[PDB]
Order: sequence, then C-alpha cells, then structure tokens
Amino acid sequence: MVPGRLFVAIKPYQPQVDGEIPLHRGDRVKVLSIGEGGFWEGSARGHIGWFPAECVEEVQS
Repeated sequence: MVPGRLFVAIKPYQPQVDGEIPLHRGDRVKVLSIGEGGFWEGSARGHIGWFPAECVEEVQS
C-alpha cells in the first residue's frame, strides 16, 4: 500500500511547527508525500503543509 490516497481528518489539530497545518473532523486531506515520525505531507482546507497521520484516517465503507 502506497500513499497519495484520499484521507479524512478525524481529530482536530493546530499548526505548531514550520510547515504544519490545521485539521478538522470531516476535512478531506490530500496526501502528497510521507512525513517524519508518523507525520504526513499534504493539503487540507485549502492549505498545503505537514500534519500528524494519527489525525487522518482512511475511508471506511
């Protein structure tokens, strides 16, 4: 399984690092590249930056 899929933010979070971005429950985050230490790099809410993978989740049917 490789990244680049459509993830959805399940846990809210705010930017606390250079590049990091905010998150909200129900926000469709678009992954672009893997981060560092369980982190991720993508776009969300019209903002491109880094964010914790624990805040995002894969689509569930």
